[PDB]
Amino acid sequence: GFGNSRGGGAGLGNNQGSNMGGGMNFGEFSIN
Amino acid sequence: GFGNSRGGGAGLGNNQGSNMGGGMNFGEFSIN
Amino acid sequence: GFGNSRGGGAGLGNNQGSNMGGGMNFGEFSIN
Amino acid sequence: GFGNSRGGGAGLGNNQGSNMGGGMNFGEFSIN
Amino acid sequence: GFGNSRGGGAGLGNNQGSNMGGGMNFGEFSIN
Amino acid sequence: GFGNSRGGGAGLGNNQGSNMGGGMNFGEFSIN
Amino acid sequence: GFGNSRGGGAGLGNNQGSNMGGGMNFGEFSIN
Amino acid sequence: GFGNSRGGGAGLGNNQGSNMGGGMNFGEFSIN
Amino acid sequence: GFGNSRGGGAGLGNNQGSNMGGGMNFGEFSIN
Amino acid sequence: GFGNSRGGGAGLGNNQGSNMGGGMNFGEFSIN
Amino acid sequence: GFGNSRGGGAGLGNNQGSNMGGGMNFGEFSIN
Amino acid sequence: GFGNSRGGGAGLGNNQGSNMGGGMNFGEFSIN
Amino acid sequence: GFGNSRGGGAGLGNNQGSNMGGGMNFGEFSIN
Amino acid sequence: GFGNSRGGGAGLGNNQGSNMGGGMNFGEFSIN
Amino acid sequence: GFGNSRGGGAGLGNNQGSNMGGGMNFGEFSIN
Amino acid sequence: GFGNSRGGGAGLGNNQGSNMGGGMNFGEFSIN
Amino acid sequence: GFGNSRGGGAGLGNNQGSNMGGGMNFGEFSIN
Amino acid sequence: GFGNSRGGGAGLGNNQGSNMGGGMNFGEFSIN
Amino acid sequence: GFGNSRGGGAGLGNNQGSNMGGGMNFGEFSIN
Amino acid sequence: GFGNSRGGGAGLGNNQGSNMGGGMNFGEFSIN
Repeated sequence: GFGNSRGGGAGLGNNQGSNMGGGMNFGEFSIN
Repeated sequence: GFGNSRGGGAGLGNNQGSNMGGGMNFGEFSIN
Repeated sequence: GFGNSRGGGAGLGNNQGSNMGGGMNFGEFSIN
Repeated sequence: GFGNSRGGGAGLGNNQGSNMGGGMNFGEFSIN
Repeated sequence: GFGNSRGGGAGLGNNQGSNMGGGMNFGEFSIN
Repeated sequence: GFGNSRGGGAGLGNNQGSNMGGGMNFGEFSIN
Repeated sequence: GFGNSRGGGAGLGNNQGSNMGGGMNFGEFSIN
Repeated sequence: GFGNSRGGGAGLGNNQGSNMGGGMNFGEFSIN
Repeated sequence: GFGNSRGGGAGLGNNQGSNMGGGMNFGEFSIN
Repeated sequence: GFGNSRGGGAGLGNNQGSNMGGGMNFGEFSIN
Repeated sequence: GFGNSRGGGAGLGNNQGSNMGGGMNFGEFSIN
Repeated sequence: GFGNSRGGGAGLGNNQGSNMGGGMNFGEFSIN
Repeated sequence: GFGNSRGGGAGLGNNQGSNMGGGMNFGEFSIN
Repeated sequence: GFGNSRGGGAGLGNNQGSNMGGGMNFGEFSIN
Repeated sequence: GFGNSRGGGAGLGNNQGSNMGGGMNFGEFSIN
Repeated sequence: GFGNSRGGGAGLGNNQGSNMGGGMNFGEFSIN
Repeated sequence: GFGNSRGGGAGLGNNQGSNMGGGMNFGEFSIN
Repeated sequence: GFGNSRGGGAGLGNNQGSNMGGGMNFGEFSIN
Repeated sequence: GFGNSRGGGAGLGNNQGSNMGGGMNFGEFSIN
Repeated sequence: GFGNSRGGGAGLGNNQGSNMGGGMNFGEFSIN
């Protein structure tokens, strides 16, 4: 490939005043 | 490929004043 | 390909004052 | 291809004051 | 192809003051 | 199943400002 | 299952400002 | 299962400012 | 399981400013 | 399991400024 | 008000393979 | 107000393979 | 107010393979 | 206020393979 | 205020393989 | 002006794969 | 001005894979 | 000005894989 | 100015893999 | 100025793998 791009992963820009969790999978999970 | 783009992954721009979770899968899950 | 684009993944621009979760799959799930 | 585009994935622009979840699949699910 | 476009995926512009979920499939589901 | 979805449990944003008197049973259950 | 989702437990943002009197049973349970 | 998700337990942001009287049983349980 | 997720226990941000009277049982439990 | 996640115990940020009267049982437990 | 909703702002769900700009106002512009 | 919601701001869910800019106002502009 | 929500700001969920800028205002601009 | 939320600021979830800048204002600009 | 939240600032979740800068203001700029 | 916007300079994504021969003058300029 | 925006200079992603022959003048300039 | 923005100079990601022949003048300049 | 921004100089990620022949003048300059 | 920003000089990550022939003048300069 020359200059192409493939999106992946997980991202959260701004998280203000919140409860995040309680059984959460945030990210990239890969099995081969 | 020359300059093309393929979307993937997961992203959240702004999360303000919220509860996020309780059994949540946020991201990219791949199996081969 | 030269400059083409293929949409994928999942994205949420703005999430303000909400409950998001409770058994949610947010992202890209691929199996080969 | 030269400059063409193929839509895919899932996106939500603005989500304000809501409950989103409770058994929800939001994204791209592909199996080959 | 030269400059053509094929629509796909799923998108929601603005969602304000709502309950979205409870057994919902929002996105692109493909099997080959 | 592969990627389906099913709502369950208590719902989303129910009983909003609903003055009860009592005795109610709300959700997904079984009474013997 | 692979990547499906199911809501369960208590819901999302229920009973918002709901004046009760008592006795209620809320969620996913079983009473004997 | 591989990567699915299921809500459970108490919910998300429930009973917001809900004046109770008593006796309620909230969540995912069983009473004998 | 591989990478799934399940909510459980007490929830997220529940009972926000909720004047109780007493007697409530909240979470994921069992009463005999 | 490999890399999954499960919420448990008391929750996240519950009972925020909630005037109780007493008697409540909160979390993940069992009463005999 | 009790539970009502007023729509506003601007949101774009999915934008794939496009040129957006060149003198564009995208959002909410308010003067008092 | 009790539980109502007012939409505002600007959000873009997914932007893949594009040029965005060149004299663009994306957001909320308020003057009092 | 009790539990209401007002949308504002600017957020972009996913931006993959793009040029963003060249005279761009992305955010919240307020003058009093 | 009791539990309400006001959106603001600027956030970008995922930015992959891009040029961002060249005269860009990304954030919150306030004058009083 | 009791438990409310006001969004502000600027945040970028994931930035991979990019050029960011060349005359960029990323953050919060306030004058009183 | 307060918050308006005007496109200028070279455009967005022009001349995509356009075989020229020469001599062209492209943008916002003036030739004497 | 307060918070406006104007594109200028060379554009965004122009001339993508455009075989030239020569002589072109591209951008925002003036030739005497 | 207060917080405005203006693109300038060479652009963003221009001439991607563009076979030239020579002689071009690219950017924001003036030739006498 | 207070907090504005202006692109200038050479751009961002230009000429990616662009086979030249020679003679080009790139950036923000002036030739006499 | 107070806190503004201006790009200048050579750019960011330009000419990536660009086979030249010679003679080019790159950056922010002036030739007499």
